Amino acid sequence: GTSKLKYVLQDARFFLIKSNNHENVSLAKAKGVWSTLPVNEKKLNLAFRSARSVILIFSVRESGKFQGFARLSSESHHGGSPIHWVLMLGGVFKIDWICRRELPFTKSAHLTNPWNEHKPVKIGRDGQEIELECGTQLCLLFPPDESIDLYQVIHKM
Repeated sequence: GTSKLKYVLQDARFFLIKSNNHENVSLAKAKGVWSTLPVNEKKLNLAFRSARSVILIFSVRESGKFQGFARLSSESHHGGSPIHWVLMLGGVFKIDWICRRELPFTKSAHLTNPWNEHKPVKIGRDGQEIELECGTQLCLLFPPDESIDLYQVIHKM
């Protein structure tokens, strides 16, 4: 079903995450964590206090796809175990994955982002915010990830 998904996405905020390599997105998927440059870190922290859900939509550059999307479960924090990213970085955000499946850019060509000059939503710097309705429709385009139970995610909202 898509109903619990739509519930999680209600009045969420959305941010485009651009990764230069698959290694980091695979690490994020396995450990449920993300880290970013401080300009994006501050923006994500602000949004985390501002909305019921803050959704990160990941795309590896030159891959022609999105690799999934996740919901912030924490503000950034420092001092934990060091993640061996393939690389100045900010704190670590804890994330809950909502969909770990891919979506090719060819399937999102009809979605434009008003907060990036209405360019196709695939286009944007790392950290680009995606407007509410564009971001919702983008997440609904991903194939269902039947391995995730959103009941757990809903309780954190």
